[PDB]
Amino acid sequence: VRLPGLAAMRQGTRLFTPEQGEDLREALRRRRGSFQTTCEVTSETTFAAARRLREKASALAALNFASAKNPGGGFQAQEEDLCRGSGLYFSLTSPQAEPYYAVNRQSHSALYTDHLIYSPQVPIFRDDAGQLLPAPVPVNIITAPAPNAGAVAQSRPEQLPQVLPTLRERARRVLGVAAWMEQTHLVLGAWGCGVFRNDPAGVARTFRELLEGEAQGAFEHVTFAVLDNHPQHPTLGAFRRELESLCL
Ligand SMILES: Nc1ncnc2c1ncn2[C@@H]1O[C@H](COP(=O)(O)OP(=O)(O)OC[C@H]2O[C@H](O)[C@H](O)[C@@H]2O)[C@@H](O)[C@H]1O
Repeated sequence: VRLPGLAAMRQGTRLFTPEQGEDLREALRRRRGSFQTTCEVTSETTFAAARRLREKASALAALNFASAKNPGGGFQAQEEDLCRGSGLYFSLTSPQAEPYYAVNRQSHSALYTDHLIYSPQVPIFRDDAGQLLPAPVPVNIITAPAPNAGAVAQSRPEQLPQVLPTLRERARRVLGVAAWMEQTHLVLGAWGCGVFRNDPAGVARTFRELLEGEAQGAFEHVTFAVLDNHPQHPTLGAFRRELESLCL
């Protein structure tokens, strides 16, 4: 059996190549200035925030903190959760999307490449607790690996100064894909700040410079769903301070 919605999701999954980084920056240009973007930082899981925003949102995308070598990352982690409660993994393994993992496997570097996976209308089937929803809710998803900072530190430390130059260059492509497919509502988060070991305050600043810069106004509403189980909330806190300008 195939679960409803999946067939059309796999058909519509498209790949964005490194050479299309130019056309993705033009897409930001055409969307810049469209809304008076309002912004918020919540302690939600990516899918919880998505469902919350679903009703009011015209076009709703979520960012998957993906692995660069395995669909679902080989399985705590956000991509592992997206795959338990939705249709993601059937879209990430679609034949058309395989160059993303193929090239990244040859890559030789823990910075990875600038392939992205857009998956339209990914049904969320289950809530955080693992219970089925009375009906599935669709959410478009953008898949991009943040550079593995921890793998870099162990293998090519001469590459550490390019970690942030990659995170920026790549977060601009994510927002590029999102403007490209004319999304109104984004759920972002602490991309690369767990298993991949980048600093949260660094990632959060990156996004900020983008949303007051090349992507200022490209989106109606951007939610940072940072799930942070620790009592003193380090990852979450960094996103609140570094984004307190934009949520006011
Ligand atoms: N369901 C969730 N929803 C929202 N935020 C979450 C969630 N889970 C964790 N966070 C927060 O997001 C932060 C980072 O989540 P991480 O999963 O490490 O993504 P990465 O980009 O660092 O690593 C990607 C690789 O790790 C995976 O294995 C992939 O398969 C790849 O192999 C966490 O600290 C949480 O605060």
